[PDB]
Amino acid sequence: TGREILEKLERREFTREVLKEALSINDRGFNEALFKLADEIRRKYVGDEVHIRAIIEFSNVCRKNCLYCGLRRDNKNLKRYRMTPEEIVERARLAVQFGAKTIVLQSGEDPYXMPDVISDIVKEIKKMGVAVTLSLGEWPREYYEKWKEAGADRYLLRHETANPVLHRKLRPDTSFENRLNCLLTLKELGYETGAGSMVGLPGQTIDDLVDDLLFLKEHDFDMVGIGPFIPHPDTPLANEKKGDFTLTLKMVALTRILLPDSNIPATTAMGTIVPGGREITLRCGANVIMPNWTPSPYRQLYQLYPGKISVFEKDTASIPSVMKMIELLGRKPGRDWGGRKRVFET
Ligand SMILES: C[C@H](CCC(=O)NCCC[N+](C)(C)CCCS(=O)(=O)[O-])[C@H]1CC[C@H]2[C@@H]3[C@H](O)C[C@@H]4C[C@H](O)CC[C@]4(C)[C@H]3C[C@H](O)[C@]12C
Ligand SMILES: C[C@H](CCC(=O)NCCC[N+](C)(C)CCCS(=O)(=O)[O-])[C@H]1CC[C@H]2[C@@H]3[C@H](O)C[C@@H]4C[C@H](O)CC[C@]4(C)[C@H]3C[C@H](O)[C@]12C
Ligand SMILES: C[S@@+](CC[C@H](N)C(=O)[O-])C[C@H]1O[C@@H](n2cnc3c(N)ncnc32)[C@H](O)[C@@H]1O
Ligand SMILES: C[C@@]1(C(=O)O)N[C@H](C(=O)O)C[Se]1
Ligand code: SF4
Ligand SMILES: [Cl-]
Repeated sequence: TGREILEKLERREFTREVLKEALSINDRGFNEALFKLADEIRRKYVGDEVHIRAIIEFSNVCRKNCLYCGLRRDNKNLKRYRMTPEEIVERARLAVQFGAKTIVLQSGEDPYXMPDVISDIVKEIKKMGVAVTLSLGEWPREYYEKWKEAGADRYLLRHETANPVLHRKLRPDTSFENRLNCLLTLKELGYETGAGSMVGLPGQTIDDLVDDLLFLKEHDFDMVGIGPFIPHPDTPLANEKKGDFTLTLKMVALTRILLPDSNIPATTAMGTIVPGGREITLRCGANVIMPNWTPSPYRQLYQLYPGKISVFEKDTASIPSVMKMIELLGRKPGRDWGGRKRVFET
């Protein structure tokens, strides 16, 4: 019964069978109660502040060929771009002027920058007195070490799927073992480390989603980014089904229940598949939002998936828009860098 599963989640009996049953029950009453539980856990543990991370997608060049991603190297039907270091630093400064207290630098796996141009950019942004998060993919230990010495605070490296077989099929340049090794290296180097997965990948099962949740709980990640798979027409997965919004929202809710003190974004992908999806997600366990701060004319070229929101407006609209969102949700903007604030428990 749904009531017994909720009771077990409330008492922290996080077994495989409790998680499977939570993800398998489709009853509206149960789902609503689950979302209420996650919302309440979020409020009790991380409060009403919603942390704003301004994202600059500074290059859409990529050396990898992931089957799901519109930036894959085999996609010839995409104009490739690279922002200059000066452009990236000055765009970061504009975000800080607008009130961002974290800058996220995200790109394809673009060799050009690596490692020294990134280090130089990071040092300049750090002078502005904000947190810096990198989301650049898989690189050698030495690059991660350089970037930590340069001052980077956090690294986002979604694990994508914790099924090694599926991982290798979808990401044929690499492996789950490599992805995990990168995540473990990032943790050892002292980064606040983010992981997370897509929901609704072709071939992915409910038991695979359970394994994503257990993986996340095992490693105690500081941040967890979850969204639906969204098929991209210039990829091998073009004709596959999009991930289900409700199922993905349940994964976000369970992540908060499992990791009550973690930082969990309401991802752009959630707002792409359903109008108002980020707002829903902020009320079902999430406590972070990542407004797009990539300048025109580049923003519209960072086409990981189609239909991405925030492209038709002026490039400075997103930070004000999320501040309005936070207010209409009855929430508060973050007052500090929004680093993880651990609550040690039993
Ligand atoms: C806004 C809509 C519809 C509410 C509604 O329209 N209900 C009838 C009127 C009720 N009023 C009290 C305003 C008047 C009553 C007198 S009246 O004479 O109208 O009947 C309600 C219906 C179900 C609600 C969600 C679920 O909980 C799950 C979840 C829990 C989290 O924690 C917060 C997020 C989330 C997604 C919820 C958000 C929101 O809250 C929802 C969509
Ligand atoms: C960038 C320009 C020119 C002046 C400038 O370069 N200003 C640097 C401010 C740096 N900080 C954000 C760190 C100040 C924090 C002050 S605070 O007292 O909020 O802690 C300034 C002038 C007016 C400022 C907007 C308005 O105000 C309204 C609103 C308030 C929100 O809040 C943040 C968003 C928004 C849209 C503001 C953004 C930005 O800022 C604006 C455009
Ligand atoms: C575009 S990559 C950029 C950073 C770095 N290259 C990496 O892969 O970690 C950022 C994330 O986009 C997500 N993503 C890629 N293609 C997607 C798609 N078709 N649907 C939804 N999310 C997608 C993946 O989960 C990936 O971790
Ligand atoms: C920034 C990011 C995240 O969760 O950290 N969200 C992105 C999105 O949903 O478009 C894909 Se990676
Ligand atoms: S998911 Fe990251 S590594 Fe894979 S193709 Fe897209 S940008 Fe490149
Ligand atoms: Cl961050």
